Amino acid sequence: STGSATTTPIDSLDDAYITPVQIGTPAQTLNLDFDTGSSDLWVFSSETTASEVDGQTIYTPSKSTTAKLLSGATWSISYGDGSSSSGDVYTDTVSVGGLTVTGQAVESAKKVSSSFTEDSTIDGLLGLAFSTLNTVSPTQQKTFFDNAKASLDSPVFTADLGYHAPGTYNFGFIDTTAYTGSITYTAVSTKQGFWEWTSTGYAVGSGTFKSTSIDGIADTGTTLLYLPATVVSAYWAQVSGAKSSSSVGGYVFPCSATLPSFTFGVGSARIVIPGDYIDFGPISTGSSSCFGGIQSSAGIGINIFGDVALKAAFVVFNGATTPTLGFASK
Ligand SMILES: C#CCN(C)Cc1nc([C@]2(O)CN[C@@H](c3nc(-c4ccc(F)cc4)no3)C2)cs1
Repeated sequence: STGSATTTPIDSLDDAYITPVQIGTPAQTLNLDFDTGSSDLWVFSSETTASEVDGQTIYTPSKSTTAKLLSGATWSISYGDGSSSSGDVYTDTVSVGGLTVTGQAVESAKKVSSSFTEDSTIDGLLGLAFSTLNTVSPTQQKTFFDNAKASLDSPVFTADLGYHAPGTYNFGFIDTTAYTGSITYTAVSTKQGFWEWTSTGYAVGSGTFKSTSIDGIADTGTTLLYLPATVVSAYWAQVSGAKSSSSVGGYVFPCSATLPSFTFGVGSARIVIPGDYIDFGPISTGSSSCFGGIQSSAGIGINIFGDVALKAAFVVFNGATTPTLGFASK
């Protein structure tokens, strides 16, 4: 089997991407944030505290003939930005782009933190990291991809995120028309439960390439590119007036600037992030200070190849027995 679904930016900044997902019978379509950095599929639901729901579409398990309470199971998760959610668990039929998993754990939110309430366009998350990170207790649950894997034509999914434009998540096949050149595959460590890999270095603009190992994760659920302070400083040093602002919480730059590109290494291959992808616009409406799309990972504890990096590439998440990540230009 295979599946193919379009993913769409939630706003003009590409802050996140949402993908329609069918849950239950008859189908209830919710727009979920596919997150290769976590492993819970959770949804706003008829159980979510009413004061914490503001415009989201909710899953109502009592209206699904295929829903079953996963008796006694609870879940509770926090994300890198400090957001969080928790609740109980149903199993139900879940379909993404024509690919169906029966008996998928659908984690129903009883509580969500303010950032989720405020994002009226995000009806929940669909985790695509390794199932070892799933938070369901006392019986840990598998991700949608893990459940689908044995039925897929190939044990892979691909992320083809757009820049201020829709893109595609495919399951079970590699669309050879979606990229240019070759896909360079690189080894993955699952030791932390992430799609963790080692980039071979970087370049700023038209500069020479610096060969240096950068361990990090491929995370579709993170907006920005978080890299070591040394790398980030070398990038922003090329932008007149750019500075790290403690009040803003990261690097800002004059909105009058044209940003240089940023290249990252994948083995002997290179992915070039255009400068425009690094511009997240005014820090507040009307401001002439713009927020940078490359930020320091210092204090996160991990480098994160988030959407800023991933949307410059066609990315293969190969979940074979020895997992790998593939990157191609596009
Ligand atoms: C700090 C620290 C140490 N480590 C836990 C950092 C990491 N953190 C992650 C993720 O939690 C998993 N992916 C990303 C994600 N964030 C969201 C999200 C958050 C709030 C919203 F309102 C909407 C979406 N969705 O996915 C971050 C991986 S490593």
